[PDB]
Amino acid sequence: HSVAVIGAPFSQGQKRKGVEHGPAAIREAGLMKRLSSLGCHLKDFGDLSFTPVPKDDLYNNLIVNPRSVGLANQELAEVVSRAVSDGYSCVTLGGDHSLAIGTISGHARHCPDLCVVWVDAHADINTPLTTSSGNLHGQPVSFLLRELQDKVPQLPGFSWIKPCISSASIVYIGLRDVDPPEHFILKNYDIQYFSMRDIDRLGIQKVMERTFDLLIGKRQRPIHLSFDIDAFDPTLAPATGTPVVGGLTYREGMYIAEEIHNTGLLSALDLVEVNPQLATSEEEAKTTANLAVDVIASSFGQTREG
Amino acid sequence: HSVAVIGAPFSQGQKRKGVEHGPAAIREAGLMKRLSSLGCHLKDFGDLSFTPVPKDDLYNNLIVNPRSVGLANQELAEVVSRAVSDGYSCVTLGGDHSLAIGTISGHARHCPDLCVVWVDAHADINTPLTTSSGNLHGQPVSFLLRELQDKVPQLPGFSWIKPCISSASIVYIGLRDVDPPEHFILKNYDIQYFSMRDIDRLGIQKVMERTFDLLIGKRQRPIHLSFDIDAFDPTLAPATGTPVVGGLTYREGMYIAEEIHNTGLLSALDLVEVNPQLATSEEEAKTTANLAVDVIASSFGQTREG
Amino acid sequence: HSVAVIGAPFSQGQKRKGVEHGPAAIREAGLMKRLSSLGCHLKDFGDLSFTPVPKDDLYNNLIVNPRSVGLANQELAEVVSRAVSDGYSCVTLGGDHSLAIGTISGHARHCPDLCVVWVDAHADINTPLTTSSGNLHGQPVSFLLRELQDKVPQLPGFSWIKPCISSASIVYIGLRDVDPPEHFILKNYDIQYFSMRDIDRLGIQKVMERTFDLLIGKRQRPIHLSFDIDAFDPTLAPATGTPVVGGLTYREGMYIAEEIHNTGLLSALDLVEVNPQLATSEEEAKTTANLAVDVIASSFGQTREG
Ligand SMILES: N[C@@](CCCC[B-](O)(O)O)(C(=O)O)C1CCN(Cc2ccc(Cl)cc2)CC1
Ligand SMILES: N[C@@](CCCC[B-](O)(O)O)(C(=O)O)C1CCN(Cc2ccc(Cl)cc2)CC1
Ligand SMILES: N[C@@](CCCC[B-](O)(O)O)(C(=O)O)C1CCN(Cc2ccc(Cl)cc2)CC1
Ligand SMILES: [Mn+2]
Ligand SMILES: [Mn+2]
Ligand SMILES: [Mn+2]
Ligand SMILES: [Mn+2]
Ligand SMILES: [Mn+2]
Ligand SMILES: [Mn+2]
Repeated sequence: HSVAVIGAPFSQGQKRKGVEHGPAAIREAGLMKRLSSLGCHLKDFGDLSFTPVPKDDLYNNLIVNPRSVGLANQELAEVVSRAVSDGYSCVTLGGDHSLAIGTISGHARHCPDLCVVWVDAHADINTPLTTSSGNLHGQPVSFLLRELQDKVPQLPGFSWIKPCISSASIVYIGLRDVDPPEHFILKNYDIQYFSMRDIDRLGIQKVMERTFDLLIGKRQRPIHLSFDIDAFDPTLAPATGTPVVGGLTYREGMYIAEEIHNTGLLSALDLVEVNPQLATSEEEAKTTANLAVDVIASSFGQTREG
Repeated sequence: HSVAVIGAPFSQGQKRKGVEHGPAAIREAGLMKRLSSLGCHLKDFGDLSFTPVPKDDLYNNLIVNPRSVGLANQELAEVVSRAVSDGYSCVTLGGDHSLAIGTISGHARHCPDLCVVWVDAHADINTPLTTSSGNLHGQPVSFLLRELQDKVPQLPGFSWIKPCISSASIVYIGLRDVDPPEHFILKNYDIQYFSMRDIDRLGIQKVMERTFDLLIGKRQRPIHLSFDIDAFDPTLAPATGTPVVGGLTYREGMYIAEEIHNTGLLSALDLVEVNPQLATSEEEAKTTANLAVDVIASSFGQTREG
Repeated sequence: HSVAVIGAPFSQGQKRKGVEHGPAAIREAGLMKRLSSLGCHLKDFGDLSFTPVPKDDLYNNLIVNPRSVGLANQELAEVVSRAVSDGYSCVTLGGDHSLAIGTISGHARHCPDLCVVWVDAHADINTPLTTSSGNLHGQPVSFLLRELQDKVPQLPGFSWIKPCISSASIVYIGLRDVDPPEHFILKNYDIQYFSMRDIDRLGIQKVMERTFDLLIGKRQRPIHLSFDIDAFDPTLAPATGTPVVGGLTYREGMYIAEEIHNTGLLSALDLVEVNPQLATSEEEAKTTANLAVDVIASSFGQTREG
């Protein structure tokens, strides 16, 4: 079992400085040793340097850094595509969540039947026509879903993207801050999700059962886990750009990762939105990065029973 | 759609200074905008000024401020009754919990078949003969329950109260600090409650299901939600006079409020016992008031899924 | 009902200074009054003074303080035996968890069909041949289980010990930090446990039901509750030597204790590993000691409903 680790220091998917230091903070929290201890054979690609784009003006007076986010994701997809083809399970460290455009596109290139577990306080499914922020980290799913493309206009730097996934192939877990147009999109296309409310009702065990039943109940498929650290309650993960009260507990996050591992199907994992500069202290920064390592390690087989 | 907001800066139901600043703190946390955004048509009655009573001596060498609490509740009942009769759902901001004597009486003046969901760490059902503190905020239910009246002596200032609400018409949620005579009363009159222990066992979904079955399982009834902020764990709501460890989680509180909304029957809501002066910091004060706004907003339709 | 309180300041079962002050901190947090209030007739044995052993060198260049731990446990066992035979339910305040060798041996001396509920983040079942720390507080179960005895070598000071528990007679609750050799031992001897993961899945109510089914499902047996404070999440019990994130909530801890009380079979209780010196503040120390008093009180009948 080989694991590739890729640092993707994206910040241009949003407006708050510092999320580009996420990958280093996660490494400093001891990621590599933890993965080695589980018996992972590791390839560290280091932190990628993405090619900047000159004069990357607003798109339609609203969407920020479209060409930069586009090109960085194109380059990221290439590295992800290569690593999977060489047989690595791919861990990408963020960086803001717009990089899921790149990792999922790269992952899907040769594994078009992949499925997605998107763990997040947010749906990240605004389109360029519904976003109220202009921040691409709140739009990545819209570029990836096949059924939505008639409603997603073409952004500069995005033409290389071929929507690779059906709306029945993504399940959300932990949603509690959803824009009305996203709610419309989720219902209109029958996209399955388990909000914090669904977790309160069902418990995390049944949520995972039903998640896997929806996605792999009929056939084995490579799993893409896109994990936004803000899925966790801000008391546990404060160092992040859009914290929302009432998130996953520590145990719930571990349980999710444990079940991901137990399928035997994890093929790629994003760990995004850790922003050490948004912590009010270095303990808060470190606790967030430490939590990130716990998720990744649990996702690759670390247990709570030895 | 119409919602009335009434500030009741009640402190004489207890002895700790500052709870009378509860309504202002909740307003400053943005209550009105939150209600407006949900589509509530709003009438703000402002903060009431209650008529003082001269020489309001202890009753029986124990019960404090009886006439002041009695008259203030009489005046509050008049305002609530008027607002409910004009078609408003009535939100009352406290202030200590003795004001539920006024809001429930006033509410019942219009809607006599109302039922009550009492969310609280405490039962608040001591009588003047059982109270060990003399504080009327730990007695209000005793003046309201029809089955108890012959064990409830007549206090000065209380003669206007005609308690018409049956013991089968109130359900408690969150109880963990119950005085022995209150335990006796709950058992002797077969009053239903879900303690923190019951929540631990059943989970909050089943608790709400069973609550509504008991209250509205046979017929539709207007619901009075009397929500003591101290139902929440002290970590989440520190700014309150009688905090008790082991309370509701944030998610549990939201879920209760959501189920209240989903009945379509909410006719009045109390949000009581926020005391900004008991916070160790402005942050603890603001988090408590923000939490109060979350409960109220969720009770009137705010969701965690957009 | 009669309860004996025994202070056991031991701290030679591990390497961190200050756990020997655990009993005084628990007493100072109001233990005796809380117990009196429940109707417990109390005998206070005070804090025992254990006979020191000179030149108590490492065993096999690894195991620390063996004769000291051996002798202190012999002396503790005598006191527990005497108290149980004289009709007391026995509360032993620690002190590190190696003293369970003594309390369980003393208890089993005249109640040989006793069963054990071990509430702990850890399995405490390393042997002198598997421990990586040499600390006896992480080995006590190995000296107590009949089935393990041919693989547990003879330590100086330990010859008085006669293993008094079959592997089907102990159930663990709360495990999240288990050494691989301990995991091997647990599976190899089919010792039943409920990890934090099991609690996440089943809920604490089902965990307790199944716990009692296994232990007392066919016959009534005296119950020995060995409660390591570190079973609780570190946010609730920070003053302890080996904290592990993702522990029991406050409510879960109370629920365990309530269910122990509800069997009517509790015969002895250990409350171990409170180390007030490990708190970063006096507040952190007191909250840990207060939590310890809450467990003990709930185990002898304190309720959350009056
Ligand atoms: N839905 C979001 C949040 C996206 C977060 C992206 B992620 O990747 O961390 O899930 C988007 O930008 O599209 C926002 C949309 C609406 N805004 C509301 C808001 C914006 C600014 C302020 Cl000051 C207060 C409130 C915040 C959430
Ligand atoms: N049951 C109470 C508390 C009710 C709180 C009212 B509410 O509205 O906040 O639910 C009452 O005054 O009737 C009290 C009755 C008993 N006392 C016990 C006590 C009093 C003082 C102290 Cl310092 C320590 C303990 C505290 C609770
Ligand atoms: N299993 C333990 C801990 C048992 C704790 C006993 B108790 O009573 O508090 O449950 C043992 O000493 O046997 C240890 C075994 C392994 N070590 C790992 C470790 C040791 C030292 C350091 Cl600095 C970092 C990690 C710590 C736990
Ligand atoms: Mn997010
Ligand atoms: Mn996201
Ligand atoms: Mn209360
Ligand atoms: Mn109250
Ligand atoms: Mn232990
Ligand atoms: Mn332990």
